Amino acid sequence: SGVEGAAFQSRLPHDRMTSQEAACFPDIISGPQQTQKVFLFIRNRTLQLWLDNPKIQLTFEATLQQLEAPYNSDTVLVHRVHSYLERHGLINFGIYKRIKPLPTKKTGKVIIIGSGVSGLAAARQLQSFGMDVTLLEARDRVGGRVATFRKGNYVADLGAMVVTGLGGNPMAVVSKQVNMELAKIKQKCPLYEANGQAVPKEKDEMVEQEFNRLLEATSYLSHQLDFNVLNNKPVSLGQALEVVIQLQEKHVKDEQIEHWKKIVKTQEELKELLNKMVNLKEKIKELHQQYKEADITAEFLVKSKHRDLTALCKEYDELAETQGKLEEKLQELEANPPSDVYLSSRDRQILDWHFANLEFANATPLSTLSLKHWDQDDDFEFTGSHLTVRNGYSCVPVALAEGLDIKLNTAVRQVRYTASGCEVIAVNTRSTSQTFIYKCDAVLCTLPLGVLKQQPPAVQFVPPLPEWKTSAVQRMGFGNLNKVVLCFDRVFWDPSVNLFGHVGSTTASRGELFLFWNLYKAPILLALVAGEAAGIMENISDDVIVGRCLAILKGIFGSSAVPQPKETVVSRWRADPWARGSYSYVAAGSSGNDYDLMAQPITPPIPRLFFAGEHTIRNYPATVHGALLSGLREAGRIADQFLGA
Ligand SMILES: [C]C1=C([C])[C]=C2C(=[C]1)N([C][C]([O])[C]([O])[C]([O])[C]OP([O])(=O)OP([O])(=O)O[C][C]1O[C](N3[C]=NC4=C3N=[C]N=C4[N])[C]([O])[C]1[O])C1=NC(=O)[N]C(=O)C1=N2[C]([C][C]=O)C1=C(O[C]C2=C(F)N=[C][C]=[C]2)C(F)=[C]C(F)=[C]1
Repeated sequence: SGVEGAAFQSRLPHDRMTSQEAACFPDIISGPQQTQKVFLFIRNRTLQLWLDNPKIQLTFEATLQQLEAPYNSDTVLVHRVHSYLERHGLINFGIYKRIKPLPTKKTGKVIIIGSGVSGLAAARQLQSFGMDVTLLEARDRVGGRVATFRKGNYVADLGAMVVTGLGGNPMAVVSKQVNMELAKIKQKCPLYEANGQAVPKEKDEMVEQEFNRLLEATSYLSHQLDFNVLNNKPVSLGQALEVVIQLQEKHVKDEQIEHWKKIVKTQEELKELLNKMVNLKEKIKELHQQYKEADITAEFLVKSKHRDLTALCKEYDELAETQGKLEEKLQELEANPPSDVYLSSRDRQILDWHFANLEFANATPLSTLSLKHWDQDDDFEFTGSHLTVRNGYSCVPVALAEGLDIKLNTAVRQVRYTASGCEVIAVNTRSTSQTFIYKCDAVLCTLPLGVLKQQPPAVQFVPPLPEWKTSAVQRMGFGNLNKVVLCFDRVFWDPSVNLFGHVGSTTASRGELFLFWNLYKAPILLALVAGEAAGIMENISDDVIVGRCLAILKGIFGSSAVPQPKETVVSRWRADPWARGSYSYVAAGSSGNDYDLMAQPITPPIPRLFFAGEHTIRNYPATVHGALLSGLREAGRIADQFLGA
């Protein structure tokens, strides 16, 4: 439905109030049910008005004007709802034409550290709320972990690049505002072994289904059997995976043993039976000779000896009858061995490709993920197909930058906060002699977790952060993932597939150049470096890593089909001092609760230091939309503090 759709698109239950809304509207929850239903219609319809046309600001007046009777009659309640939705960034977020021009007098000075998606989102909110906002950004560009390369006709994203489903996704609004060219991804993904041979369909499917089985089993171990702590250590996903593979191998070796035991027993029965038939032939040779050695006692001796001979012959025919039903049991046993091994060497390499794919998705070796909690955010996935940004994801943060006071090449080195306000100190990256001191009422830190983890610290906090916050920083995972961009003058791959796989030869190197994407109009290929390989590969020069790409591609399509690339680019997210990795993951011994701790502001009294970024939002970590939502959350929190809730 339409207004139900608006609630769903806002990640809200269309038919009940959230706890957050109960807090802000306690008179509604305690009042009659009828008024609660009126509240919900006001909320849903306001969201619908905004979502149907997010390119312009939705004002209170226009909300009142577009409500049908009787709802356009309860003006006070309508205003209460509009104000709440706006303050929480559920309407009038992103980039839109203002109806009310910006207030000329500001209220409060906010420094935003970082011009990534979270910092930009907060800046636009706070600027809309009438505050003085300045962004300090260490790079020479906006977007942070959204990073688009452009050269000639080539466009390619080195950081984020996928919009997951639009249903419920706030990026669906931003897409409409910015004109992102999104394109659905085709799901077919052929695999090629390290020799360039295609993985046959049956092997592709067999190994994939086993991957699904093993993984569901780790989840059963974790959430049914509570196998989460061992020898005082938290179990990792990698650890659980090794255990379930060990049990399959044990099972194969057992059925093999059971089968050899059946073989041996049948051989032993045949050995004995043949020995027994031997002795019955010997007995018949003896009677057949005493049958030729032969009166009334003789006429009766032949009758009796024929009776004896043909009875031993009937004994012998019944034993050769058992002899046949046994050596046919033997024949069919020798023809149906169970599997010699659980995974053939090739099967194992392909399976390591699926593990690598998972290390891509989580940006970290499987041996680091918390078994119990690595996918705690699964329940919040958006609906609809995933898409890629054909015109480059930088289109989003560049649009978010319009009108913001952004000082680029301004690297924060120290953050001071007291009960009287804050000071941020920064240097010019083109001249680290030049120093700047920014006083403000509040600091919003969107520094990546990797930068916060840096020892010795890149940015120093004064006073130092509390233990409950720093140990949360320490506990959380911060992964890595890299891309190689290959620009050619001709397309030699299958244009109708967006993905294809290179199966690495070893477990340790399973993440090396394992997945290739063709996602664009122009002849571009991205090859991913995941897992253990990601950090190690940063130490390889560009030309050499491209060469290894080219060798893989020449193996698959033929050496003469692969020309020299016209342009190449290589990400090194771990070595990037403004990233120090790609995005958080739930490390073994952490949990969603650490993401909640990260969002918590510090108070030295009133809060001064605030936190946003993908690492602060429990239900949507490690994503652009989660960063965005986190910026919206902190903008609401800061405005509630400094302008009143
Ligand atoms: C890195 C990365 C990559 C490579 C990729 C990706 C990613 C990443 N992701 C994530 C995102 O990006 C995040 O979440 C965001 O970004 C967040 O944000 P924030 O928070 O805001 O942060 P930043 O940006 O960084 O910002 C901050 C700032 O700050 C600054 N600084 C520093 N230092 C300093 C400063 N300033 C001053 N001072 C000082 N000292 C910096 O510089 C900055 O600026 C993502 N996401 C999403 O959503 N999407 C996507 O797409 C992504 N990605 C990925 C990963 C995983 O796997 C993903 C995916 O995949 C896709 C693909 C690719 F990528 N490639 C190829 C193919 C495909 C998917 F699918 C999904 C997802 F979810 C993810």
